[PDB]
Amino acid sequence: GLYLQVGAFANPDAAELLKAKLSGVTAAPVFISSVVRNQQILHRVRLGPIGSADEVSRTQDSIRVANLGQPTLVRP
Repeated sequence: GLYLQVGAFANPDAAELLKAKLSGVTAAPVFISSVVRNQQILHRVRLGPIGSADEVSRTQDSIRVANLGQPTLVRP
């Protein structure tokens, strides 16, 4: 499956907020993957697995319509 990342935040409330908003625009699973980067925690907001490239493109479109960020492909 294919995955998108929509934002990455130092503040977990901001990541959780984006996750909640994304649930209103896609049916794909939305999740936070938190990692240590540059001596801090980075909370990455991701969605997937998406079953096709065409669904990825339409999901990117929906995220932009909702003004929720710049969705980019990622490989966990």
